[PDB]
Amino acid sequence: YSNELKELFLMNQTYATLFTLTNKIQIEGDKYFGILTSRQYMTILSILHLPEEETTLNNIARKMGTSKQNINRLVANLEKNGYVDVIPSPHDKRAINVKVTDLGKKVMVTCSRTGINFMADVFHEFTKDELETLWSLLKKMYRFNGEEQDGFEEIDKIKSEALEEFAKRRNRVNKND
Amino acid sequence: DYSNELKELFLMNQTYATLFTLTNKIQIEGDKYFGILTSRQYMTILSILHLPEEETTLNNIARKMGTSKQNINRLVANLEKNGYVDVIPSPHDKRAINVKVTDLGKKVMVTCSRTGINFMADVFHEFTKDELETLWSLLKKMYRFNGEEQDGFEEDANEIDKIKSEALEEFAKRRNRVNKND
Ligand code: NA
Repeated sequence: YSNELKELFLMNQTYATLFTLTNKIQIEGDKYFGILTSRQYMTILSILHLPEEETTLNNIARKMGTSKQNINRLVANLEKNGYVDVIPSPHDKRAINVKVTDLGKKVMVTCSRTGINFMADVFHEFTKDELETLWSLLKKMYRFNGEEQDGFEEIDKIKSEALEEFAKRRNRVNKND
Repeated sequence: DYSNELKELFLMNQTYATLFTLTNKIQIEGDKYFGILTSRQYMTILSILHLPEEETTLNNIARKMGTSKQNINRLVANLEKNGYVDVIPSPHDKRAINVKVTDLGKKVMVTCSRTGINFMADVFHEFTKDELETLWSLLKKMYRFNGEEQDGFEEDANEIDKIKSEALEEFAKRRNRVNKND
């Protein structure tokens, strides 16, 4: 059974590493963002990526890979902080729609800029090839049970100083003293 | 002009997005498999069992889990209320604690570990050993982006009785998808 033991060990270690990595990346992302948590940020972004009419708890839950119950708690938190407004859905009386407010959008402009520095730092050791490989393997793991990911104008909004700072942080161009 | 930078940023955004939503799904799915613990509870108890008894401080457990002291304090308080751990003073520092897994905590972990093996088979059934080595390696690389490397569970490597042999047989059959038969 040595082949089986070695496969199991490798699976255990890959799982444990996924879990502790996401813990670390969550904590680190919260420090970068500063004014939102990573979970708040990703929930607002998920809402911005849906059509207003389709911003239901179920659709938001599917986009985030999580349960309706978790999105319900997150959305109530966003509403009490004044980041979203929650109205009844016009298609279904049991469902909701979520609109991002002016405050929400303001905080997202600030967090997106910081987000660009965070991506630069997190992936500075990766080639483009290795990122594509990582992304591909994470998508394969997603569909282990038969159900596939629902992933994520926008280009024109990124200003040239952000991309300049991104290039410098990613490439470690600076000759350190 | 910044087309290359935009491309790289987009790809990093998608990888991060996919990582986040994947671990959300794996957590919910792991909760369903284990049944009598959540995944977080399970991994916290396992982190405690990989540390020496005297070095089961909040800080050391946090470091093993890749999270904060405050998050471990809440997890450990939830485990204590459930009867899975006892919390006692650290003998080496008056401020610090130690955490001991109770007999009820050990029994629940034996049940969850067995289920754990079937979960691993299912989650990774499409992966070759080589893909797993590649994924693991790339996850370790991302971990150390800030200069701090992972403090992992790799000391698991360094007696197969009948019960273990049956668990390993079920593992191989699940992994190789001998059902979808009819
Ligand atoms: Na974004």
